[PDB]
Parts: sequence; structure tokens; C-alpha cells
Amino acid sequence: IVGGYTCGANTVPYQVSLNSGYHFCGGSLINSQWVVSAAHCYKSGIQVRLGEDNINVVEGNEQFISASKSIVHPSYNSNTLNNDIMLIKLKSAASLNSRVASISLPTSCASAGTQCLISGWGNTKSSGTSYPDVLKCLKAPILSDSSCKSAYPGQITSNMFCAGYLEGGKDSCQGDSGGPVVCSGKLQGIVSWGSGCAQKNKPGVYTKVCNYVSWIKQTIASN
Ligand SMILES: NC(=[NH2+])c1ccc2[nH]c(-c3ccccc3[O-])nc2c1
Ligand SMILES: [Ca+2]
Ligand SMILES: [Cl-]
Repeated sequence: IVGGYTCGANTVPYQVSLNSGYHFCGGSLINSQWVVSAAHCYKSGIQVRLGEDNINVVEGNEQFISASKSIVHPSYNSNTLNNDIMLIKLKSAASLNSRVASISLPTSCASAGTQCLISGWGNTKSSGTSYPDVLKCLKAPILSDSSCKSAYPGQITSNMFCAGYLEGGKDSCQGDSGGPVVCSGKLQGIVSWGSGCAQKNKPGVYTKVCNYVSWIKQTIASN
């Protein structure tokens, strides 16, 4: 997260870190056995880490559970990143409490202007790599479709939305991929891509979760 602030330990209880010997992506806990992340974060050997704050120190509240299966959306296109969503089923259920809690799926899409919270352990520099030890937060608004399409002409599908600041300085960045964009208490986006980090006129692009709610519910119901 570039231009963000320290969230405070366990203030984002649905945030998870996907770990394969190191933190590589974020994700959101939606029920005690399922996590939603981005299809581009897929790999085998994933250990999901819940109740984390400092990812390099065990401090208490952490739950490390291995993933039993990862379901990448069947129509995920790795070249356009359209349908960039993946569901991970955990080997055992997480113990939920106030430090580890699930986030609700939306019942409607959000409108531009809606203010949202984006969080993650990704890079905090737009030029160079500086990964933090603790979770960073950023409040960003959803942008109108014309500003998003004018920023990335021909690269935005109806399953994507832009959120951020055109003046630059604040944005999600690598290491944040797969993580949550929560607005009014609902999971509305997943950190997907952007051109560089915090560059002027290049806002972040997020998977529009309101378009996959029936798919998420049907897929969890059948697995
Ligand atoms: N500017 C942004 N809002 C942004 C967000 C997520 C990103 N993820 C990445 C990324 C870069 C290299 C490898 C994997 C990634 O997900 N770049 C990213 C840029
Ligand atoms: Ca820790
Ligand atoms: Cl266009």
C-alpha cells in the first residue's frame, strides 16, 4: 500500500496473508472455511495465515491453516485479468472471534464516490520495493466508469472498477494482490492490477465482486 497508514493489530479481522514460505498475496475470509483472493495469486502449496499483523513475528492470535483446494474462476483470462477471482477452501475451519472474523458479500454493487478500505502487506514505494512487516490501510473512493476507461482505454471489462486517486501518491501495489476493498461493511473488490503504483492518472483496478456473488454461493454450495 503506498500512501497508507498502519491499520493497528487485528483491526481488519477478515484479512488473510497467503504464504508459500513467504507472503505473496492477500485474501478475505468470507466464512470459517473459505477465503476469496485473485486468480492470479494461484499456486500450489498455499498456507493461509489468519489473525496476522506483523507477518515476520508470531505474537499471538495467528491461525495457520493449509488450503485443501483453490478454485480459479473457469473464465479467468491471464492476459486481460478478466474474472480475476479464486476461492480457497481451508483444510479445517478457522476459529472465528473478534480478531479473525468473516466479511459479508454485497447485495448490490457500489457507486462511484463510495469510500472503501483497502489493506495489505504489499510494497509501500511506487519506485523501488519496501515491504512492511505490519498491515497497512488506505481509504480510497470508487471512481466513475468514464475516468476508469479514460485511464486504461480498452482494458477495463464490466467485471472491473477503478478506485484510488488520479493525482497519484496513494494506491495498492504488488504484495497487495488478492486482498480486500471493503465499502460500507461489504467486500466489493479484490486488488487485481494497475500500471505501476501510485502514478498520476493510473488508478488501481479491482475485480467487481458484486458480479460473482451467485457464482461464489453456488460454488461453495457444491464443494
Ligand atoms: N497499482 C496497483 N493498484 C497495483 C495493484 C496490485 C498489483 N499487483 C501487482 C503485481 C505486480 C507483480 C506481480 C504480481 C502482482 O499482483 N502490481 C500491482 C499494482
Ligand atoms: Ca505475526
Ligand atoms: Cl475504451
